[PDB]
Amino acid sequence: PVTFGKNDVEIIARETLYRGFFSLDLYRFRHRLFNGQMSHEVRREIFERGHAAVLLPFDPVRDEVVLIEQIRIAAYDTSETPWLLEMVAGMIEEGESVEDVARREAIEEAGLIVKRTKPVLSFLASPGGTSERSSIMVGEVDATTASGIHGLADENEDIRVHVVSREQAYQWVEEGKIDNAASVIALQWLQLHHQALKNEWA
Amino acid sequence: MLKPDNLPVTFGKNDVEIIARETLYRGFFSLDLYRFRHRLFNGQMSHEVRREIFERGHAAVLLPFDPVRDEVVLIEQIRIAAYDTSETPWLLEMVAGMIEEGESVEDVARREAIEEAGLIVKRTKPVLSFLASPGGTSERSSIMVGEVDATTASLADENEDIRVHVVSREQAYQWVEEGKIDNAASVIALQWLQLHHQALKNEWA
Ligand SMILES: Nc1ncnc2c1ncn2[C@@H]1O[C@H](COP(=O)(O)OP(=O)(O)OC[C@H]2O[C@@H](O)[C@H](O)[C@@H]2O)[C@@H](O)[C@H]1O
Ligand SMILES: Nc1ncnc2c1ncn2[C@@H]1O[C@H](COP(=O)(O)OP(=O)(O)OC[C@H]2O[C@@H](O)[C@H](O)[C@@H]2O)[C@@H](O)[C@H]1O
Repeated sequence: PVTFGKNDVEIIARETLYRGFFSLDLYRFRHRLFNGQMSHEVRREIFERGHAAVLLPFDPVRDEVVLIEQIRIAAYDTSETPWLLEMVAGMIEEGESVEDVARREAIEEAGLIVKRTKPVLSFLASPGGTSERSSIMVGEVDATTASGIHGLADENEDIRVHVVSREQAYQWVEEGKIDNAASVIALQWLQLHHQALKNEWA
Repeated sequence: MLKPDNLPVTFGKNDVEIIARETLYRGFFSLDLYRFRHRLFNGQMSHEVRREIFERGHAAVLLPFDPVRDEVVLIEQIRIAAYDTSETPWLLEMVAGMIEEGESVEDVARREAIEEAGLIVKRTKPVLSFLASPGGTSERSSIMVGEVDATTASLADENEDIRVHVVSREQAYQWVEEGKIDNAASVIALQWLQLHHQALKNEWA
């Protein structure tokens, strides 16, 4: 498939245009064109924010999924409401493993203790403007135990847990009611492998 | 008065107030800071919360599908941001382009099919619109399936920056499973296609 590699690109320099909580960097490079020749110098504004771990809580016995509801204002301008239905997720820090961030966030966000876990897919959200990569895991859970609303809330992570059938959640994806990349991808994956996973677990 | 719209979540836009958006950095792509308050599930109202959001516009995505030959037309192109976490910055993607003012998702998809892959799309069909990573970017991408004759492979206009690859639907999907195609729009598009190919082929028969 892909011909070219890292030796076919010369990164001239990287510069931080802005550095706050996240970073906005500028990549200046030259690369091979699809005719051999090397291009001129190209500039790219790249959003640097680290990488994420995602966990799809799936109850094989009940054939259910556990969703996380929390506000995401970046969704404001193009959605009817900023509050989205999502998967458990968290940023991967200094040498943490994807599985551990996923399992830890399952406790913090949904109050669930994941049992067996399995790798699904790893994707780049939008490779044209950000370096962010998200790695999905499917974790065996007991929907029956998820937490409820926090009396005293975490204001930068106020979550409401939703438990729904596997089919329901998938239909919402097709209907557009669930439309964040991690959820759409994980839920489509589940829809293509649910019987094999149900047979493997329990 | 008319009844309120239905929501699959607890709160709507009337439950959140945006104090302001200040520009942290300005370029054709910008990084802004949203300052806002919102109702909490416990029934109270939050203190000001601040978020850095990547403003980069929105994209139109086209999945080139030949239902008769059961093939898919991919596009190879360099994505430098994929560099630090990928074996090669050259990815296999879907036809895609930025949506401009007064342009529909379909018009962009159709225009992009021609200049990126030299394809002329016939019937189109909405697939899905998704938020790439809503916690830090506002970017929204709308996908469509474009009926195409895979034999119309092409050189295109941007053949020096983009190379087309015509493959079977099954090979495309197998590459998604193996991690050989891992960019969001392509993964979502191809999984949707693996779930609907028969109905779509019957429809476009
Ligand atoms: N970070 C950037 N900085 C400067 N120029 C850019 C950038 N991103 C794209 N461009 C330039 O513009 C051309 C394409 O611009 P767009 O219209 O934005 O289309 P595309 O780059 O393919 O973005 C669409 C697809 O990639 C994902 O990032 C996004 O989620 C969408 O699925 C490219 O050839 C490239 O040279
Ligand atoms: N835009 C932002 N600006 C400033 N602080 C932020 C922002 N986003 C998150 N934070 C801070 O970091 C914490 C979030 O940590 P994580 O749990 O790691 O982030 P998360 O919200 O889960 O975002 C990762 C998930 O959302 C998508 O953007 C991404 O694809 C991934 O699936 C929050 O408590 C908040 O204080």
